[PDB]
Amino acid sequence: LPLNAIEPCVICQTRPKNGCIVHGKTGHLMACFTCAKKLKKRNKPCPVCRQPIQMIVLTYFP
Amino acid sequence: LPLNAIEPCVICQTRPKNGCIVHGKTGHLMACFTCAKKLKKRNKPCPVCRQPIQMIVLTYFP
Ligand SMILES: [Cl-]
Ligand SMILES: [Cl-]
Ligand SMILES: [Cl-]
Ligand SMILES: [Zn+2]
Ligand SMILES: [Zn+2]
Ligand SMILES: [Zn+2]
Ligand SMILES: [Zn+2]
Repeated sequence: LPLNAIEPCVICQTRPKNGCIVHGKTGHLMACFTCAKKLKKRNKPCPVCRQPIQMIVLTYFP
Repeated sequence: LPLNAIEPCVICQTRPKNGCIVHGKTGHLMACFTCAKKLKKRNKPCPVCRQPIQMIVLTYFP
């Protein structure tokens, strides 16, 4: 089970990990929506795998 | 912060929550990839919001 999912965004260290960086059928979830959207807007790659960012998904945990 | 992110798949109660159900620019992450992919294969809606499932994203937590 992913025990690190409850830690804050690794970029701003303030908001929760709710900005999923999607590339193909995988995603890296380590940033908040705010931070992740700035990377997409700036045409930056995924911070952990450097693949292109297809979209940011605002991720809820029901 | 999403303290329920580290609980198991609400469907199979055995695998981790790594199957993000994506609809538009939002996602609900409460199931594993295995369970979520069965819903997408059967064209079932999102279990919590009933929107159509565009894709399942295999979600990693770096
Ligand atoms: Cl945010
Ligand atoms: Cl986007
Ligand atoms: Cl899919
Ligand atoms: Zn952030
Ligand atoms: Zn990535
Ligand atoms: Zn499951
Ligand atoms: Zn949903």
